[PDB]
Order: sequence, then C-alpha cells, then structure tokens
Amino acid sequence: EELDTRETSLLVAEVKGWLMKLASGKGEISPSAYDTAWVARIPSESDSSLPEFPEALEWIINSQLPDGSWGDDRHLQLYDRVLSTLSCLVTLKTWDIGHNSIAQGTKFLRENMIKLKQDDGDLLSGFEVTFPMMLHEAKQLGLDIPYETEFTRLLEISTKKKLAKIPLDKIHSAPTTLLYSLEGLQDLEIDWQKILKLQSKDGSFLSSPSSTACVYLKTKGRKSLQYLQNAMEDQNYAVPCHYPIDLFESLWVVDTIERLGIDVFFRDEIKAVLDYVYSFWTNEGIGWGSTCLVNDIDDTAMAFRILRMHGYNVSTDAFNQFWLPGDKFCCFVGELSHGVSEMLNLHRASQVDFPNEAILTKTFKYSHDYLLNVDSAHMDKWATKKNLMGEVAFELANPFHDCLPRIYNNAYIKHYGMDDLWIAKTIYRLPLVNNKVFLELANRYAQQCQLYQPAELTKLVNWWHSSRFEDINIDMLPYIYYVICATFHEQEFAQLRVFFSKACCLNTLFDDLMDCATSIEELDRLQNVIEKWDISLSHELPLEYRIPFQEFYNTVLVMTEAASKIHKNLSPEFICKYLSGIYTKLIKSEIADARWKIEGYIPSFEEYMENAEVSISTWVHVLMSILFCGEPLTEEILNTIYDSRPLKLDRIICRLCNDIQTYKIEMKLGQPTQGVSCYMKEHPGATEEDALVYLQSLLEKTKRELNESYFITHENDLPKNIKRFNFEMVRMMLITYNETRQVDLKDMIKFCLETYRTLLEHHHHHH
Repeated sequence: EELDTRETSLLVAEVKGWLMKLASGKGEISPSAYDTAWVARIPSESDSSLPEFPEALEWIINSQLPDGSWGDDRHLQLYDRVLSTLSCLVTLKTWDIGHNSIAQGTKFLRENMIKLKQDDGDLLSGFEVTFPMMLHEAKQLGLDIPYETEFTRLLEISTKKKLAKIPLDKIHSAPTTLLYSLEGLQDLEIDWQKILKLQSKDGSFLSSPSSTACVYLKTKGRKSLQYLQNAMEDQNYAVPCHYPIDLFESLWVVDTIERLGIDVFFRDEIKAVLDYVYSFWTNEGIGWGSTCLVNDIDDTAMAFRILRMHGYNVSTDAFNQFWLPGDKFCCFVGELSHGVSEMLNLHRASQVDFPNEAILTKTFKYSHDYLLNVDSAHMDKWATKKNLMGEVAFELANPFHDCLPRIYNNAYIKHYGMDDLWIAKTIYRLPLVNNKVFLELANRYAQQCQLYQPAELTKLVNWWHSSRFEDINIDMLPYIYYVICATFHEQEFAQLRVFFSKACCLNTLFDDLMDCATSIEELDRLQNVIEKWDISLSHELPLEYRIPFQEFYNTVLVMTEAASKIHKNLSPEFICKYLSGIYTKLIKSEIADARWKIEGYIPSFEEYMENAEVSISTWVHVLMSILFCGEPLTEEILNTIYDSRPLKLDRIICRLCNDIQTYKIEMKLGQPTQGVSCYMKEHPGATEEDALVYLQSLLEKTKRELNESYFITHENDLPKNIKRFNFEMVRMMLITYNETRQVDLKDMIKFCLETYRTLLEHHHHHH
C-alpha cells in the first residue's frame, strides 16, 4: 500500500516546488521520439550539411529502447512504437549517422510491422496521415523494412479516400485538426504560404513541433524556426508532441490535488498557479496554452470552475462560442465530434453557476445527457486512465451541492491513476499530473482524517450514555458524525465536530418527540420552560422532555465554557445568552409546527415559510459552530449573522429541499404535506405538481444565489470559515435528503455499537 517511504515534509516540499514551477509556466511532459526526430531533420541555416540540432540526434541515439524501438517505454503500443521508430530511422538515415541504431531499429520493424492491426490501441492523432507518410519516407531512404502489410495497404486506401473528400482551400481557410499533422500532408498541393496565417502566437502549428517543422521546411518562416529553436533549448533537445501546454498542465495538476483532497498542504502555491492561469484567462476562455491558436471547452471549463471557486471573476460568456443549434456544445469550434473528458469537466463547471447565467443551464443539460448516454463497455477501453467511466458514474450520481469533500476525495483516491498515460501524436506522460507522490500524500491525509475518530466517537457514545437518552436511537450518531467529518476534516476542528454532533443529536431527539406530541397543552408547557431557559422548571415539563431539555441545558453550559476560553473578547454571559437564545428560537418554531399540525391550521405560504425556515434547524448549527470554526468573533457578528444573506439562503434552500422530498414520502402515505398544502391554499388553482415545480424552481434559483454569495468575496463579508460552514451545512442537508445517495460509514456504526455495549455490559463479557 505504501508508495513512497520519505517523510511527509519531504513529499510536501517536493510538490510545492513543482507547483511554483508551474506558476511560472514550467512543467514536465515526456519527450516525443517522433517529434524530436522530425525536428532534428532541420539543417543549419548557414550550412545545410550540418544539422541545426545535433544534440537532438545524440538524444535519439541514446534513447533507443533495448528491443530497437522508440516510443513509450512503460506501455508498449504498436502504433506508438512503429510510428516513433520510423521517424527516428528516417532522421538518422537522412544525416547518415547512427548505423547501429538503424540496424537495431530496422530489425524491430522487420519483426513487428506484421503485428500491426486495426482496433489494437488508441488512435494516435493524425495517425491516418502520419503513418503512411513516414513509411513512404523510410521507403525512399532505402531502409531494410517491410514496406507493406495488409494493414498498411488498407490504411493508405482508406486515408486517400478520406483525403479526396476535403477541399484543400479549407485547410488554410480556418483552423482545423489537420494543422496538428501537416507533416502527413507533405505531398498534397497545399498552399503552404497561406497556411502561415494559421500559425499560433509563437509560430507553431497547433503547438506541434513536427507539424511546425514541416511548415518551416516548406516556407522557411522565421517565427516557426524560432519556436523550434526555443522549444529545443527549453526541453534539453528532446521535444514533446505539443508545447507549451502550460495552462492545461497547471490546471490539471491543481484539479488533481483538489480532487484527491491534498490541497490542505498547498494553499499558497495553488494561489500562485491560479494567479498565473488568471493572467491568461479571457472573456473567450482559454486553450491548452498561453500561445495556443484556439480556445477549447475542456480548458475553458476547467479554468472557469477552479478560478470561480477560488474567488476570481470569470464570465460565463466564455462558453458562448461553443454553442450549437439545439443547445448543444462543441469542444473545438468546427470539430467533427468530441470526447468524454471535456463533458465531465463541462458538467462540473455548470454547477457553480450564478444568477442570470442561463448558458450554464444549457451546458449542464447538454453534458448531463451526453454523460448518461456514453457506451460504458467501450469507454477508454485501453485504460489510458485508471477508471474514467468510474469518474463519470460518480459525477452523474453526486450533484455538486449534494456531495461532501471527503466523500468525493475518498472516491477519487480509488479512481486516480498514478501511471496514466495520454494520447496525442504519440503516447505521452504528464509526471506532475500522474505520480506516486500525490497518491501517497492522499493516503496519508486520509489516514490522518481517521486518527481522531475513535476518541471523538468514544466521547460521543459516553455522552449519550451519561445523558440517559436511553431512558425516554443511538444509530443517529454515526451518520451525524460521518457528515461532519466529511466537511470539517482538518484535525483542528475536533471541538466543532463534537459540539455539532451533540447539537444535532439533541435537536433530532427533541423534534422526534415534538412530532409525536399527543396534544397542544404539553407543547405550551414546554414552550414556557424553554422561553425562560430555566432548569429549575424541568419538573413542570412532561417527563419525556425532561431528559433532553436537561441535557440541552447542560450542553449549552459546556459549549459556553469552551467558547469563552477561545474568545477572550466575549463574555461568558454574552455567549450563554447567545446560545440559549438560538436554541430557544429553534425549539419555539418546531413547537409552532407541531401546534399547527394538531390544530390543522394552514397558514399562507409566506406565513408558513416565516416559521418553517426557522424550524428546518440547519441555521442553529451554523450559529453555534461558528464559535469553534477558528475565526475571531465580535458581538456585532453574533448579533447580525442570523439575518445575514448567506444564513437566509441556507434556511430557504434547506426548507425547500426538505419539503420537496417530504412530499414524495407523504404521497405514498395518506397524509398531505404542509409545504405543498400551504402553497395550494395560497394559490387556489395549483396542482400538487405545480406546487412542486414552483418549489423546485425556487430551490434552484436560491442555490445559484448561494454560490454567488459563497465563492465571491464581498465587502463586509463573513469570515472565511463561517462562510465555509454555512455552505457545508447546506450540502450536509442536501446529501441527507438525496434519496439516490442514502439508498447506497459501516466502520462508524459498528464502532459506536461495540463501544456502547461495553458501557452497558460495563466490565463483564457475555456469551
């Protein structure tokens, strides 16, 4: 299971170094033998008998594999090995060097060319034109290889039929995918001088060194040669399939770190990388690199989501260019089709939407429908990624707002391929995206997240027993602790996790009793004691409420002691009044709903929501837990946070979601739900499905307002951890009522049971 034996501090320092390099546009991509050899054809400008890149020629000689091929060493794929080997042999032969390398390479091709077949690996980009061209070039140089098999003959025929259907003016009219593989069109009557207008900012052709080298040899364009000279020097005279991909690489690295849950180590360095990315973001999105020709929706959606989530101002106008009639989207404008990766990232991006961003509703519906209809049996069938379809499955089953951090992180830890490879002109690797260090760190942090759970659950099970809740059920505890662990996972939140679990347990107990209330006068008895918050009146309560209220009262004292030790600027009296204040207001609103139901009273919808927004309870755990979320506090914050816009949005979102799901259940029962009912009495024309549709629409509109208030830092905003808690409280509510998710933690329920049993068995083992 252990992948690296170094201290965590050494792994963290290593990754911080990688990130700071990416924040300057410097990354790591495997060299391409095919591209290095292509570019190494170029003769010196002043002496055409001398190569411009003799260091590249030495690299080719020194990087040949022991079987005589070139290409990706760890994953043998015949398209990759054959195409790469042909390029190196052509270039070695062109310069009349590397005789032993040529002998060893031609031998490989004599033994392996007959093994080439259809459907034997991923289609390399442009393969249908790069492979026949390269084979003809080797044939023209007299290399001792098989010049035709059934496979190559059928391929060439298929390619030439495809080529005849393309007007050659289209290849210089507008950017097409063929600009990445111009070396395959070497012999067509292309207008090479007009092709020069489709070059990128740096002189390249879709960032491909070989494609660019071909245009250079056709046109002698200066900027194209300089692109190559500088690429060669930057990459130590072995170039990749495309360069630079400084935006794609840095965003995929940051994404990987966040999906794995190890961003906790790298806050400042991630900020450095996102500042670099943001310096290239435009209102038309981005492409894969800072010099690239065209924008694409994969890079644009990745940048859009991560930048917005980190508080940067990005416009959804960046997606307009990808719109197609019928509210479909393309990855590249003019494309014939697209793939899964970009739809997965488009789907993720669409869910951090703000109000009045209707394009993100269209992108969500398009990507979600695409993802639902993929062919799972055949997707990434060569396993370039460890589990791409598992990522798609997880994303379809877990809405952004219904997902908690560690739930996401622990699922992605199982999907993450430390040895993934990538497909372009040939096979390549991104060692900063896929490596053992990320996974080792992710497993260590996962383990750190578990280390505190035994003691915390043991405190909670002991509190359950000593509170005598068994004398008026404990299975509610593991689920509550599960979700607070998933959202506030850093070990510094120990008191928050425990005080949150205690508070949720208490209110669950109180509300389950209040919803059983035989009749109203016991409620009015309860309300009076709560209003005075006077423990000396607990004898006046119906005895089933004495146990919970006494513990509610006690836990407030304990909470007050703990919070006053943290907040020296706050008096214990102030904190105690604050806490008993919010729990009074909460229990009062829950009584009101119990009273209404026994009365049969149905208020207007505005009147119902005035109380049901309070009785939904989530806000009371926000206002308590902010005492323990690590932020400095003031009396003004405590006095004004209940009415702040984020807390209002919280109460609205959680009530709507509760009532929408409660109606589905009460449907199968005879009973009418009070949300739909109150809506229908207010709007005497509405079906129950109207009420639902209205609630669902209000829910989705309010979630967009929550995103805008949370991800963007506003003037006089709440402190960061308070906004975080409010946002995660909403997500903890939504996942609890997502009944797809609940249907399908075991660790925690058994631990709690065994621990409880030892308190009741006390000190004697039973058989």
